[PDB]
Amino acid sequence: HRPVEWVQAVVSRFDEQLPIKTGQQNTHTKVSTEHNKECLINISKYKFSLVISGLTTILKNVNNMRIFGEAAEKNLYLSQLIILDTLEKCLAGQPKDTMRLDETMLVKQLLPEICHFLHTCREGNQHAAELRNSASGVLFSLSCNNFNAVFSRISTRLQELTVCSEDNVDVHDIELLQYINVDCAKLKRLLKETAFKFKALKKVAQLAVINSLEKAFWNWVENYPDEFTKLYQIPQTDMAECAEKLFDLVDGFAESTKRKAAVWPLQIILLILCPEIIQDISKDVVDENNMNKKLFLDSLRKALAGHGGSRQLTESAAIACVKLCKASTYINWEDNSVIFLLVQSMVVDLKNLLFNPSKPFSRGSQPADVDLMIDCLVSCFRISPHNNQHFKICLAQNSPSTFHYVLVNSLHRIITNSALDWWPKIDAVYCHSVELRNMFGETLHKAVQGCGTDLETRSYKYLLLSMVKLIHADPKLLLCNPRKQGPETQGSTAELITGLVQLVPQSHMPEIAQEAMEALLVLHQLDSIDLWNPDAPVETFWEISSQMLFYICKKLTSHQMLSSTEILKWLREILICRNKFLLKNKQADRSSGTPPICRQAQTKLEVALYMFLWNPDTEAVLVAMSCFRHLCEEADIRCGVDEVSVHNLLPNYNTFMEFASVSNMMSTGRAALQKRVMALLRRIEHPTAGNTEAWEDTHAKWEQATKLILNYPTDSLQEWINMTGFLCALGGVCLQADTPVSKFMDRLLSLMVCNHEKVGLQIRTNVKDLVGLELSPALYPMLFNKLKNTISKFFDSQGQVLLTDTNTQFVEQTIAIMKNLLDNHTEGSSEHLGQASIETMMLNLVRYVRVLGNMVHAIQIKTKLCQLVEVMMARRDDLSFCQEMKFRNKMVEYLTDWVMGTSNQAADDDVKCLTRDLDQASMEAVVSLLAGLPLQPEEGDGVELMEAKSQLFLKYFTLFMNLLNDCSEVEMSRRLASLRHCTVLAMSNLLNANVDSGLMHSIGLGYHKDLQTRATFMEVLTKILQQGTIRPKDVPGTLLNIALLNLGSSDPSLRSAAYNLLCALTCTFNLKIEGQLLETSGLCIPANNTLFIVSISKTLAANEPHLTLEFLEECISGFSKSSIELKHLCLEYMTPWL
Amino acid sequence: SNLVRFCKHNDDAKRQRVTAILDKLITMTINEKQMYPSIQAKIWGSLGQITDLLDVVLDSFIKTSATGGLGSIKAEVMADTAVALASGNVKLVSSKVIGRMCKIIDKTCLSPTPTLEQHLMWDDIAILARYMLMLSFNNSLDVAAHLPYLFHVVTFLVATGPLSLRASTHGLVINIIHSLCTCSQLHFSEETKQVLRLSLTEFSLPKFYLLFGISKVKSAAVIAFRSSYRDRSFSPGSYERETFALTSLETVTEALLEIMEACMRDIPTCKWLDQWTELAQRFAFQYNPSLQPRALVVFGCISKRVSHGQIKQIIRILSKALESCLKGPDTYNSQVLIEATVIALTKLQPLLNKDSPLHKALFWVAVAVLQLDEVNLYSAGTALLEQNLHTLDSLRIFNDKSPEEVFMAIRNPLEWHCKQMDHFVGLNFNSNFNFALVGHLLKGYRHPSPAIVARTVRILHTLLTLVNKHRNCDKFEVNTQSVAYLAALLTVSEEVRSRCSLKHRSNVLLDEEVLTDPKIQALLLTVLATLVKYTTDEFDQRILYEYLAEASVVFPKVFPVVHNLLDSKINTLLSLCQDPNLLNPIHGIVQSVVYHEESPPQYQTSYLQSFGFNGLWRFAGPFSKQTQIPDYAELIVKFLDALIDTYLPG
Repeated sequence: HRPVEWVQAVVSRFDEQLPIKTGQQNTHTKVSTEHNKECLINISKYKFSLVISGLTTILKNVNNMRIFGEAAEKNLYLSQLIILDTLEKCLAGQPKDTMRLDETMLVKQLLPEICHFLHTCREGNQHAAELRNSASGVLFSLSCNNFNAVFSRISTRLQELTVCSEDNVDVHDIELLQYINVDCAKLKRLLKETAFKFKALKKVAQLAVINSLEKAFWNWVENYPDEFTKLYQIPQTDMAECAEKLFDLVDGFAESTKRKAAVWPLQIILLILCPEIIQDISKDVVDENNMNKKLFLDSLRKALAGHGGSRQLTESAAIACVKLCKASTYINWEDNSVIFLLVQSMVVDLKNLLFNPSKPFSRGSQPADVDLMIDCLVSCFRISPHNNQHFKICLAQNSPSTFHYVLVNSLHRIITNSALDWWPKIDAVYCHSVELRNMFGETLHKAVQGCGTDLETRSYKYLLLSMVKLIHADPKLLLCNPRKQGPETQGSTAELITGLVQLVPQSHMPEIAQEAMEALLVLHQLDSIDLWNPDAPVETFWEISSQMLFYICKKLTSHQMLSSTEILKWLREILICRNKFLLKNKQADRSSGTPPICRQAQTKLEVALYMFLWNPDTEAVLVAMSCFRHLCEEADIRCGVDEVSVHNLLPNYNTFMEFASVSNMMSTGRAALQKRVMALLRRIEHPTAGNTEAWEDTHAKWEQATKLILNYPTDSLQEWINMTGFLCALGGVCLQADTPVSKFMDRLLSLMVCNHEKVGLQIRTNVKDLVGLELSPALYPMLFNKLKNTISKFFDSQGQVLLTDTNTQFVEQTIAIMKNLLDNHTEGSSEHLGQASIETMMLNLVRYVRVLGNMVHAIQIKTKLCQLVEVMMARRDDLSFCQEMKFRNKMVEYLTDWVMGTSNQAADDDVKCLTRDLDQASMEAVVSLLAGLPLQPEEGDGVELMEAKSQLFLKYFTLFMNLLNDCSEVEMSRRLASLRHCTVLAMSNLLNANVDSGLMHSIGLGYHKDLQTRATFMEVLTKILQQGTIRPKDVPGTLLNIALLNLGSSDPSLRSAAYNLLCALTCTFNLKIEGQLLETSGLCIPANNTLFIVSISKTLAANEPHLTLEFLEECISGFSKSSIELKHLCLEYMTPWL
Repeated sequence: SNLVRFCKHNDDAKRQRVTAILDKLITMTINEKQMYPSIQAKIWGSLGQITDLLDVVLDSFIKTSATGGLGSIKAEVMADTAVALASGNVKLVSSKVIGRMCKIIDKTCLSPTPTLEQHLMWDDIAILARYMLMLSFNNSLDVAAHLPYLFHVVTFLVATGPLSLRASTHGLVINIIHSLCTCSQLHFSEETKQVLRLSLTEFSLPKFYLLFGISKVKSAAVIAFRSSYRDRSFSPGSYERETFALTSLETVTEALLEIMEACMRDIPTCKWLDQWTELAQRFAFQYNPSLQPRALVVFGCISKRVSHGQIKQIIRILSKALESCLKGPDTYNSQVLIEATVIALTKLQPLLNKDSPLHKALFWVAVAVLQLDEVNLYSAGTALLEQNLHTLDSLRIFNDKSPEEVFMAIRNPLEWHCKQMDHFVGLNFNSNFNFALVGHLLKGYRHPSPAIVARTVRILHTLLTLVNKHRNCDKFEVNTQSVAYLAALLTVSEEVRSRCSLKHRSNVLLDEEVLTDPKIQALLLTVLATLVKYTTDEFDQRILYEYLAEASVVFPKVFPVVHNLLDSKINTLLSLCQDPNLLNPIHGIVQSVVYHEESPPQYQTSYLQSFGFNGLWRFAGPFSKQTQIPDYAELIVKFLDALIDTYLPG
């Protein structure tokens, strides 16, 4: 129930992926839509009827579909091609069930749609050629079983034509005989049926049956060779009788010379079928039985010898005789019948007609019928293979080119199509190898010269292509009788390879270049390696094979070619195919040699496998990466032990393995892929000849490409980016005054300020992007020194800034480079940040921005520089500082000047609301700078150091306080909330480092007016007390009043912070109270906290008197500042002290 | 300072006069804001040192606050004033504000309500809680004597009320612990005090803010207190109120129990834990739909001894809870009295006698609860099951017998009621024990919480290691008994996948030498078909289809019972899938089906209904959004009733 409905899905998905049907991009790289086909083919074996019927309707629907346009036609052509190919595989795949009860589908559903293509179908000169070729194979497979169905249709058409007397030209039904599979018994039926009805047919019908019946003979002979032999082995009267009756009818039909020309090819086939009539023809002739036959046979020879003055018959006699010669080959000749004798009579005459160099036999438009000559020569070879005498005629150099063209193609069929075993084989021709090679050399010499008469030149290219395909089919044919290397001259196997190699990078003759690749790839199989030099097969291979690599690799690097991505896919397999010969060679005998060429050619392979990583084509880069395994796996074979050599012969062995994994990833745009390549390119630790010359060679290309982009007043640019990214990530290898690496930087820095109207903007956007996020961590110490020196000359003598519009563009870029550079944490960077001193550059950077002025533009620079100084204080442990503290003070000096509040209201422009952000940004810089910083005053004037600091501390304290008062909400809520929070955190860090010099100035924060700010100063003060265990140990009484005053507050988060301060005091100073106190966070302390305070104060006063004087002095001072309600409290706990 | 005599003036109606004077004094305090620090020290500080007068003074505080309301100023101020009153006699105001709370809660039984907040007496409870918050600081709630009665109320209030009342309960706990660390009446060794201080820090972590229900609150103190509490009354809003989960209450309830026991180690012959238990045991077994569920989750979490007579009551509160659900239209009300009865049993079994029948008959309560199809009831059912196996091991009951033998032997006396349930649930326990006990454990994979998924995987391993150990078969052998638990563990346990590998890539699952029974191989295919019908994951669908292709060939005859289960999802995959890894095995399935066609189907799709398991694929569906009792719960009530009658006669 369900499974039938499961198949429908497999069928239904088939329709929706036919190009004419909307593609919808469901191919999924064609892997998903191709898998469905295989299922459809497999299912057909058990549900043959269902699948086939489904397929016909898909074909019928496509036929009755009208579409216009160049896209439209191409889609439907490719659409119908897939259906037919699939449909044939189902028929062939199906086991020989031989169920002949498929009549229902064949008669109506299937035959009419297959028959449609077999018509001329002149819509496409190239398309219809394939459809007939593909469709015919379907009809042949179908005819195997259901012969009666096809055969019945033909019988009807004959009867219709027979009775009717108005001649019609719709003979296409008749012409199906050319394709239906035929057997001996079936063939008899065709002859008998046509014999009865032949006489009454019209003229046109008679010709079609004759031609089609003629081609029917060859299908039987090829497909059933054995049955043909038995025909002559044992007599069969029935076969002879039917042919004889048909023979006479055809002869009666043909009277004119034009008619005789048409029918002669067939008549010989019929005569061949009746053997004994030939014998009698040789001897005395019967009155009528063998009278008509003998007249015809001798009439043939006259024209074959040129005696008659009729050209048309001369051409026809040629065709007829050739078929007789071809048919003879199948007869074993053990019978030695007259067939062999009859051919011998005509062979000598035939050759002089077809193989006379003086006179070229020209059947028609072509200068000579090239196909016909191939049939003759191939057949004659099989009859008399021992010493052919016309092989030499063609093989001779003086003979015309077409004779050469016929010779190789003739040798091409011998190798590829030899069904019968007892025939001779190609081995007999090996003796002529020496002459074959010379022909290759001369044709190669003249073919290349022409590219760099009209048809003579074109002739050579066709001959050259055929020669290359020959080496592809069989390489031993041309390698026999090797010359062996002369003392002063190269060998013969070498000269062959050098000729084949120089065709690969041509691109003048793309078809040949593709073929020479396959030819050179077959001479590398383990079988064919031996033949190069049988004396020593493991010494000439590396001498030549390696020397081929050196030639091809040097070509790829030199310049870009259209087919570069295709030579690379071939070059991968050469590497696969020369590892195996090294693997097996080493196993049998290590002894494997490494002459200088093996080194001088191993380098150039690497110098070309780097330079393909920055190639724009995604496929080229992916393939290049996978070619690194085959460079690695060769290392193991030469030396198995890892440590001894695998990291000594190939120093960067470990990273190369990483290239492989990344290649095995889903495809993504060139930008995403370049990120992964540049990561791996950055881990090449060890200098090598391959690295240090892939860097220099691609630098010279980079330098010249730049001039073209700039000087000339998108694909051109994208390459410029890729060469730059590559040439930065891989800088470290070539490292180690004037040098190629240093000149890269200078030119690189002279492009951050590149003012070019045409494309200037895109250059700067990318040089900033790369030098920051992609430079190699081995070049920081050199980037900083050059970046510093460029700046230092912005200041004239006596330290006066020289504003210039470009100088302002350079500083804005040096900030974005530095920020990205520092912000990113990567492997190995840390060790290198240390070498250089970044201080002197940072100090000079602010002064220039300090003098820039005020405007919407210059303010945003001030913002970003402040964010850089924040990031430079998260990496302070990594960096190197000559004088850390003396440098952090000046920055605080230079940054406080920019924090100016309420300047956007006086400016009266909301456009300058940014100034709020500059104050927000400046403080975050000053928090980070101050965290842990002792104060140190510049010794420009002579004052006591201790006094000097206290003056300094008050300078910043008042500054923060003033900015704090403005931020009060009563005097944007988020802005003020954050800025106020920062301004207290900035103040806390200032006090912690400098308790000794700044505690006195700071006590006034205890009674500040902002409740949220009083809690923080108390937490800071709790922290300071515990770290230890006016100095903080000399004012126990001054703090104790702050704790007790703020315990009665009205802010629930200011009571708890005050409870904790009280706890620190008793432990730190051993104050004795009644109960116990335990520091904590999260307590909910009640508001009516009055009798608690009075109880602590009463106790301390009783048995802690020495605090009295300093306690009361503060309590009175705290009375005035507090409010009315808190004033009543201060009375309550003050009295116990009096 | 002289009202002592008048307060008990022979009830001559002069007593009515003093209360008027106090009510007048209360009004000065509300209005004279500026003189507040000085009224407290003089009027209330000193008036609160007269023992005989404390009872009447306190009473007026509550009455004045009552009229204002929970957020009213009059009630807000009287909460603060009690701090000064209580400083004179901590031992007397504490044991009189606590004693009123414990009684208001005890009167909610009379007119039970779906929740406290809808009760009439709610407003009385809310204000009395603000008194407890304020008195807790500095040990003015005498913990050294009232710790039992403070935890008892904390557990009945956690995560109830407006967000102001929820930050108050958190603060109250932080103050009871702090008072312990800084109390002199108790003498805690230096070992104990380290335990307390870690507890003090833990409770302030973002973990416990979530348990109390005040996540998204930066600090609790701020929300608990309001600055302008004298000028204006509180203005509650955002009535949207989070829910509470009885699993949260255990995590808190055991955090407190850890604290208390540390103290009892030092305090000799302490009675704290025996007093707290008595308070819980009184609300646990008394009908009050607002307090009963919480008083069961607490009764079991702290109790140290349980008897048969107690267990019968717990299991008969579960029988009446089910009956109400189907009778009435109010469901959620009584679907939390069930989840609480199950959570108690998970804790009280490990205390039962070593030789009691119920140690084994609590495997059918766990099973009969998974059959109710609710995410919470399912989650609680496994936790009772998982520990039922763990407990029986430590009692060494699976030594010479197999799971099927133990649990199916005790079910025999009450087989008649059990038989009918199996008919409707569509699984059978007489036919095949180990396949009906995995139908219930395949729904676990559909639970929203990723923590109940891993608990059902552990319950599979622990069952697997017990069936094989009965046969001494290395814990990964494949047999008729131990094949169900390996199909379930196939897609989650790597050691199962490697040690049981598909033949057409040790021993290979699907062996036809041992799995030579038509029935035992019809079931094993429904388990594999089911696991993919609802699964949605590439890694799972890959592994499960490769085992179904190989099943198509090795078991040609019985495979047609797996079409409708595979029918729909494959049909969709064929049309639209674009994965070579996942599209290969599906093709292998289609080809095998057509090949082995051309024969009259020997086994139809309804082959499983014949011998019981017609519901196996249905019981593993997703949990229904339309939460309702499956309505064959009328039989679970009779089963539970017979279980009690047979094993707890009286």
